[PDB]
Amino acid sequence: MASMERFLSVYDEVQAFLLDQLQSKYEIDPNRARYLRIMMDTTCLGGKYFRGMTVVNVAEGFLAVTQHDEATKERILHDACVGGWMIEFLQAHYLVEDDIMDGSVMRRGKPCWYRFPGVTTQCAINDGIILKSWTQIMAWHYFADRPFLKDLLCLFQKVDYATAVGQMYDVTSMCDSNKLDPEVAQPMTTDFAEFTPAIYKRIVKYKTTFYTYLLPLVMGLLVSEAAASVEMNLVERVAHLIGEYFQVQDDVMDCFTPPEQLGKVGTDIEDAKCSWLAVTFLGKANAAQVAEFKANYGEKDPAKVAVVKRLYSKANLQADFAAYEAEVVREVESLIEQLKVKSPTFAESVAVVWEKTHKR
Amino acid sequence: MASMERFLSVYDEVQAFLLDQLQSKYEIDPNRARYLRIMMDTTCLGGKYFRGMTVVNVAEGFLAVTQHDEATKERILHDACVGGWMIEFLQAHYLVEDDIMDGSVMRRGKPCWYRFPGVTTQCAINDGIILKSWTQIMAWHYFADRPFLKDLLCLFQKVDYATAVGQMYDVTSMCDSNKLDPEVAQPMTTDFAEFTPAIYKRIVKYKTTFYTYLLPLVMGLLVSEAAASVEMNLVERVAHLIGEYFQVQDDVMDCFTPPEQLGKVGTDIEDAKCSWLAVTFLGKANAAQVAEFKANYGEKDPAKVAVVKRLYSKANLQADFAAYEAEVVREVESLIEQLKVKSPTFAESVAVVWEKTHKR
Ligand SMILES: CCN1C(=O)CN([C@H]2[C@H](O)[C@@H]3O[C@H]2c2ccccc23)C1=O
Ligand SMILES: CCN1C(=O)CN([C@H]2[C@H](O)[C@@H]3O[C@H]2c2ccccc23)C1=O
Ligand SMILES: [Zn+2]
Ligand SMILES: [Zn+2]
Ligand SMILES: [Zn+2]
Ligand SMILES: [Zn+2]
Repeated sequence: MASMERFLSVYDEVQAFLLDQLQSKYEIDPNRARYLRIMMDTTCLGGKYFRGMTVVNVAEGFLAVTQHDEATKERILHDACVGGWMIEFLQAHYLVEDDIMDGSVMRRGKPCWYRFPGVTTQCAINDGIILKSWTQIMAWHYFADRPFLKDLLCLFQKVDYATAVGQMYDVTSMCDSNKLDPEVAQPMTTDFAEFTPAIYKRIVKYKTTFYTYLLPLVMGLLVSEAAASVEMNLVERVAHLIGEYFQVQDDVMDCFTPPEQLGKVGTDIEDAKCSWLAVTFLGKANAAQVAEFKANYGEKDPAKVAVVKRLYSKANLQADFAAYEAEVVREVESLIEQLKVKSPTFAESVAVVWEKTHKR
Repeated sequence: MASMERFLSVYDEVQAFLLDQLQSKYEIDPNRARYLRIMMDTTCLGGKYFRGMTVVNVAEGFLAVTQHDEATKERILHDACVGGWMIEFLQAHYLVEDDIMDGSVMRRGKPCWYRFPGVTTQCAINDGIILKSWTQIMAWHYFADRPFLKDLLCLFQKVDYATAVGQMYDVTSMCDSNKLDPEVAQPMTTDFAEFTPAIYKRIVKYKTTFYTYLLPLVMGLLVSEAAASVEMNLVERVAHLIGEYFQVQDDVMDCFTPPEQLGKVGTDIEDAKCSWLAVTFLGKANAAQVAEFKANYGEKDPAKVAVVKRLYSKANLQADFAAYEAEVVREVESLIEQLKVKSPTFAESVAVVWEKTHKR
């Protein structure tokens, strides 16, 4: 069976299980089960499934080199699918709540969930809660007797928490740290002293890399009982490297990709986000360019957003990007090498993960 | 050591642990650690700690009748405190997000968290996420090697999920079920056909009773290794009974308790909530009273909210309440009796839980 068709079948199975359980154990009525079915589909489906499919790919890698009964191969693949969906639903929770937090309009060329007419924020916040809750329901049902249960739950728990911490670092990235205070409304930075590479890297490490790269790779290893085939410090390193790269592309696209292809009107400039573009521009700008960026950044006004796009264009950030891209290609190749000392198989899975990131 | 002083000490310990971990493992800076410290304190402290303290009381019950080394008594009490705080922080998550969902203004005579000037909704939604995440961090740190770890996590997971389902039943309680649809903005019911006792009971069972009564009682049993001293079906039954009673009081107070003593301006009428008052009033009203209630319920206008209060006053709902209260007193006493067949100790803890509910 092809990997994707398997993965999607398991979605239907998991859906049926969740909704059936709601009826038998939580007293749900048919109409509210229908609302939750629609919410699930709308929030969990329509993407590329890159994350969930990475768990399946890693597991398939190991299957090709490890002796097992056919029923065990099936169980492993079914576990990798279930695990893949836990990450997809975790993502879905974070996109629902982030979209509400950020006042976002669209996502993937469709309205954000909370904007649907029969949803509203009042229900969407709690729908997002449920999305994450279903990750735990899945795990305890399908993995109840599995040896990896505790390691999987503890890892998932830490990556969820890292993710929420990342969100905090992202939403507070335009404030001055010394001024954070629940009692006082937060001014936007005027010095941009905190728009540095290290500060950027911390935001991206936590807000994206743990759930997008570390978790799929390590879940793949856990459902394969293969964690001893890797040096976990190397899996971490490569994950952060690849994840940082992924985000830099997303940061570049928010500004320069046309909204129809993007799935979104980009607002990082107006939101004063600590993007790769802002940081890289500040890292090469002259005094006059810095003052012009400060006078225009983080304002709704289109004339000022255009001035910021103009400064980025004239600053030749394509050069800085190609240079970054070079160095990442270099570092990721070294780490893949270091990954072959213990698992050719695993190193190859990371190679595929890198190819799918580095192309898109 | 008195129970409360213990409980509060452990808060400080747990806080220190969480924030120290953020610094050593999640790269937090001092200012953001301060913001999270303040968020924690503001959202987790200032209540009566009824929930968390119930875990401690149940554990203390068992300590009085079970032979243990002193260091084991301490470990049990420390575990009951940690477990108590997991429930308090779970509550804190739900109050933060509910207050945002409902557009609430005050809670406990202070502004809701999201209304603080340096918070805003953008951060509060994610602060609420973190609150729940800290429940898992606590459990995996303090209970790592405990035999009850898996049972505790699986129970906590199910009660969290019940709670979110309860929230869904509560926020959708003024809509007609057959009309729920993410695509269509939801009209308020015009028939109030779904304002029944059974429908009420389902909302309260899930939205309140599982986290407020079932979880503290059962956590108490789990940290005591005492789950075999009870018939779990009876613990469930008594929990739902007592929890339903607790909510009926809260429903009555929302309408009739003056806002300074309440901690809150009550808006259940304007919000068209399926309250005990609405359901009990509909269960005894004549045709003209029903039409007057329909013409005024679920509107912001003070004149109409007063008309609804007037209808409730003239309808003599104090009689229905005393009758309900009677029957609950009766049923809870029977269940406590049925609880003594296996644990006098546990039945007594439930007796205390009932006395603290039935008085306030
Ligand atoms: C502790 C014993 N107990 C209950 O009190 C409820 N019950 C089951 C309910 O149908 C649903 O699944 C289980 C569960 C646990 C917590 C919340 C919701 C649920 C159960 O096992
Ligand atoms: C899987 C191996 N691994 C990591 O990649 C990161 N690391 C630790 C980090 O300091 C923090 O605690 C642990 C953890 C797990 C997930 C997210 C965040 C954290 C760790 O053990
Ligand atoms: Zn965001
Ligand atoms: Zn972006
Ligand atoms: Zn509410
Ligand atoms: Zn209330």
